[PDB]
Amino acid sequence: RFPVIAMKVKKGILSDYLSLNGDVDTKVKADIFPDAVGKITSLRIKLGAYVQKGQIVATLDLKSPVRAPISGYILNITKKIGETVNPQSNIAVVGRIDTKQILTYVSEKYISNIKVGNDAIIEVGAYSNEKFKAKVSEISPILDSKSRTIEVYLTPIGSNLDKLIIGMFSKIKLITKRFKDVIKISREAVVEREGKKFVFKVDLESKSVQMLPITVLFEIDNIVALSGEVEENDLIVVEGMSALSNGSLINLVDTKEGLSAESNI
Repeated sequence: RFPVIAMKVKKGILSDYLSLNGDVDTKVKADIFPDAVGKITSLRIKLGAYVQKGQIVATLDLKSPVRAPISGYILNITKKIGETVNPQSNIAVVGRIDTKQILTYVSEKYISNIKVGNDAIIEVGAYSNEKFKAKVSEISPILDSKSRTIEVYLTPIGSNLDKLIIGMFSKIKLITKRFKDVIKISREAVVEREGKKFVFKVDLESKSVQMLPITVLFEIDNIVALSGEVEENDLIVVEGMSALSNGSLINLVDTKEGLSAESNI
């Protein structure tokens, strides 16, 4: 009797994705330029300060005033008290925190299957408090020829968006396909014999296994989504499978829970 561990298998969702990089940006924002030439006497702003359209944010040389062109928060200050500046010199950036946007550049071969409304995950770190849901908002019409990329825009949704701060780098996982209501199982359950693929199903009464042919629909992160003669709640060997054949007698050392029915991502 060969020792095996079996999974009580569940139907669920396995999802494919495209791995991108992007930046948290905002739709509504503006550069702050002076209205005359001269030197900076005072800066009446710090990062994070809220300012109103018209408000005086700095002072130049008489004293001349630099005003905010829109209402919002100060995102960056690119200028030092003491520096000389002119009407095309960027002193600081103002933007709204309620029009957040993720910008990314997708290579052309991937564009035709991306659609407004597609789901994405936005990641700034490894833990779930550092990940955020998003939807594709806009595909630019522009193809940049040198980079062979098209800009795609995502809008974050859901909770705790305070932690998606403007300016941040993010990894993006854009969902491209969902295989739904499929048996999911650890990949090592699948065994390749004579150019085909099988799993071993345990019969509890006879303490044996039956070798069932399967088709692997998709796999990622060591997880197979499969079709074939396998049903919810079948016991399928996930350790010891290499030593088995059809009808092999076994010893069920243990039974693991089925992989979650919810999406890998």
